[PDB]
Amino acid sequence: HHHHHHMVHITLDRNTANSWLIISKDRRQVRMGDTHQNVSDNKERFSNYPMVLGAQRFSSGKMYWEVDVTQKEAWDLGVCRDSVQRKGQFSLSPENGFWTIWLWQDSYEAGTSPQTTLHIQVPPCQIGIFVDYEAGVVSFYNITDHGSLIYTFSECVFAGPLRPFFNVGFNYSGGNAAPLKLCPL
Ligand SMILES: COC(=O)[C@@H]1C[C@@H](O)CN1C(=O)c1ccco1
Repeated sequence: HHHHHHMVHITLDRNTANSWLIISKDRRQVRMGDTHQNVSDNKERFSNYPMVLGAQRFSSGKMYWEVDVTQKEAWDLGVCRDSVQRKGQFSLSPENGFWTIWLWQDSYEAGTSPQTTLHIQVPPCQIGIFVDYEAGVVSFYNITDHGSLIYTFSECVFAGPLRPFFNVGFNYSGGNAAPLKLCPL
């Protein structure tokens, strides 16, 4: 792809994080802690899952960023509406305001309803995410495999400002402690 020139500098919003997450000083990395991280509760925090939003809000234009997923067993990545539900149980779908892909149990899937199987020959260590607000497109790229396309959501109905979306996943296995990292431009 040739989307690299739309690169944006994403930082994580500490106030939206699940209370078990640990965000680095530079706000560019996030991992699952082994306990509650001693923060107060607020209406922004994702309560049920290890999720956090980017600070940046997008309502126009073309945006591109990259995320490092090295050695993780499970994660979700993409964008979501600013007004997504924070509390309780929900599914990641465009009807609920999410445009996402994930890794789970050794398979990659796009967060459609129902979910769509992805076809990845080279397990990615870094993911590229491209949003074209006006066109209604969210695309995912395999940086490890020379930028090959993973998935395109088209005909997106954003219906609001968008935020970068992250889920570091649970670590029930002891094999999913590694962080998500925003990669340098
Ligand atoms: C890009 O490849 C990966 O991230 C793979 C996917 C999954 O099989 C876990 N994994 C590891 O490499 C890993 C987990 C713990 C130590 O290494």
